[PDB]
Amino acid sequence: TPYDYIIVGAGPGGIIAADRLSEAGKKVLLLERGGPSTKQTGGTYVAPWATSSGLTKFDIPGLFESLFTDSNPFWWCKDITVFAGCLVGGGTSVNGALYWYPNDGDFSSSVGWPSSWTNHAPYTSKLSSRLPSTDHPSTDGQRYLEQSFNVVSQLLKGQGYNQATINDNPNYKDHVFGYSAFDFLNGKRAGPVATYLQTALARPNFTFKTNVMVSNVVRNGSQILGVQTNDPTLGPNGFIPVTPKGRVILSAGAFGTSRILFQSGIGPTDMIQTVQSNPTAAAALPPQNQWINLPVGMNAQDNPSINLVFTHPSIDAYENWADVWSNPRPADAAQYLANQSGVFAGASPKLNFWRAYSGSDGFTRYAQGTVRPGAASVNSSLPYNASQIFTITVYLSTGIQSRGRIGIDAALRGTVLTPPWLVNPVDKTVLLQALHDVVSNIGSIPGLTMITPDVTQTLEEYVDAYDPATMNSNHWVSSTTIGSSPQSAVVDSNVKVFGTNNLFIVDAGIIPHLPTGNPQGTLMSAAEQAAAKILALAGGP
Ligand SMILES: Cc1cc2c(nc3c(=O)[nH]c(=O)nc-3n2C[C@H](O)[C@H](O)[C@H](O)COP(=O)(O)OP(=O)(O)OC[C@H]2O[C@@H](n3cnc4c(N)ncnc43)[C@H](O)[C@@H]2O)c(O)c1C
Ligand SMILES: O=C1N[C@H](CO)[C@@H](O[C@@H]2O[C@H](CO)[C@@H](O)[C@H](O)[C@H]2O)[C@H](O)[C@H]1O
Ligand SMILES: *[C@@H]1O[C@H](CO)[C@@H](O)[C@H](O)[C@H]1NC(C)=O
Ligand SMILES: *[C@@H]1O[C@H](CO)[C@@H](O)[C@H](O)[C@H]1NC(C)=O
Ligand SMILES: *[C@@H]1O[C@H](CO)[C@@H](O)[C@H](O)[C@H]1NC(C)=O
Repeated sequence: TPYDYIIVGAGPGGIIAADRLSEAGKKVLLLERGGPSTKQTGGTYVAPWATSSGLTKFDIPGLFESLFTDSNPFWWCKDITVFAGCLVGGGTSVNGALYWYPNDGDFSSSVGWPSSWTNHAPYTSKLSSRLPSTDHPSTDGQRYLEQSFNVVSQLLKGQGYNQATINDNPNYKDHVFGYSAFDFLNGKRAGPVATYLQTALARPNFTFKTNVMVSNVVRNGSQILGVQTNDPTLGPNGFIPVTPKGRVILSAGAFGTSRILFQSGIGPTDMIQTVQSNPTAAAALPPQNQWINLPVGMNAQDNPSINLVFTHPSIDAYENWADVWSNPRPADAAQYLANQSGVFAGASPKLNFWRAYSGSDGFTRYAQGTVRPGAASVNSSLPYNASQIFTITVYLSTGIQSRGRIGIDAALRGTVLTPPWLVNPVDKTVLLQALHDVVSNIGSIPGLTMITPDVTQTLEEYVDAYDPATMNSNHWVSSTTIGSSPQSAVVDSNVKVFGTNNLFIVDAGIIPHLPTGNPQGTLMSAAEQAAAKILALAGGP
């Protein structure tokens, strides 16, 4: 059975592409290597307390932190060394869900977008019609567990910040703070799974298959003939063809897509040779003379981040989220079960803030804070009251110059070959300035104490002793960046892979630089735009 589009990976990129292309009347197959996530996808991983609702760990926002503390987390991709979601929805089924509409600079030709992409408004608007921002996700309109917001707002107001409803004016971020915004609906996780996927699934020309892994595309030189999967019931020895004018879209995530390309003889020679080292994978490669040399996995960017941990007597650390699955506070559980209001209708973040920093190298960089009750890690030589802890996670985003590298190892695992954090010295300088500014007026808030790093350790000492791996912000972008030439990019303005007739990419890898805030809003706007460019590209099905 041939398809006009075969879309690999049911993450945000893939699902949006699948919806839009299927909406246009094209015969579309979406493939996903993992299984069900939320209730409506057939998921059954439900907390004891939540049983009657059928709402799973992925459905309930307040269960977010428990995605990291489960004894048996089947949702993480098992062959990637850093967090990636491998289930229906990808990262959007397991993420914090912080949702910021992209601003103009996020789509600027100055950060590497082609000119033809800079007018993101029509696409961003269109995104907002499917996934409206909310900073009060509880179905009663009220906000809950806000003590950390209240504390840090006072800190920030002393630093000259102003509060805003963040998504009302995306272009205005400097010295702004506000309640955390999410793409939730009816007090539950929503995202593309609850929207774009549902309108797709209603169409006779859309087919969705889960538990199917794509190893590689099959190609005759520049012409992609289809995909190779591990499911022999879908075609000869698992091969699924495209129609004659058909196209393959890769949306398997920064590590997923890069791996599929390497396994298809597309990417840096060192990576393809790594594939060739596995005799089985070697047999599926094109001959070496047809290998396409592109910077796949190069230019990898992720936010540097540093966690700062504090106590304040007004804080409610919510048992450090340790009990939300097996033994939640009865009133909170009851309230959520009844109508999906209360604590459980939001994830852990409560406050977000941003600040612009001039760069000695000419690049203006943005710092971002994400404030939540509780803390993953505490290193204090002094006693502290664990019921009073909260975290300020400080990131750099817009403007940073650091780049790393992702790829595969000899076992064909997606891995960080070169850590992308603080490669550029001016990025580190600005990060330390950003940290110093956050805590500059800590003494002006009575009872506010920084417990990691404690009083014995300076911010400079802390950053230098910090495990780089722990700086991972799960915001991988640019590993198959959009651009103008195969000398520095992997896809062109129509998100087509250089050197191919009909291979495309719609996932975070195409984004040329981190956006100002957490990236899923930027990605989803980009996916809308990508789908339009693909439909408008002549010679398609
Ligand atoms: C991992 C993670 C990510 C977070 C998180 N938090 C936020 C947040 O709060 N807000 C935000 O903006 N971004 C957040 N991010 C980032 C955001 O979720 C990601 O940037 C975003 O989901 C990336 O979308 P992509 O389309 O590039 O890729 P995904 O990994 O989401 O999806 C790929 C999918 O394809 C699949 N797939 C992969 N390889 C495949 C193969 N070979 N065959 C078939 N399917 C495959 C997957 O199983 C998966 O479903 C976070 O808490 C975690 C733990
Ligand atoms: O965009 C994001 N948003 C979410 C929400 O801010 C972050 O969640 C954090 O993710 C960390 C893991 O990366 C956890 O250890 C930590 O407890 C958790 O709060 C996540 O790291 C980040 O990628
Ligand atoms: C590759 O495709 C070209 C052009 O369609 C064709 O001439 C050739 O026979 C194909 N090669 C193989 C091995 O099928
Ligand atoms: C810990 O902090 C909480 C909230 O401030 C307070 O209720 C509790 O009594 C504190 N415990 C101790 C040891 O004082
Ligand atoms: C943990 O804190 C101690 C002081 O309490 C400090 O000397 C040590 O370096 C810290 N560890 C790290 C890795 O930052």
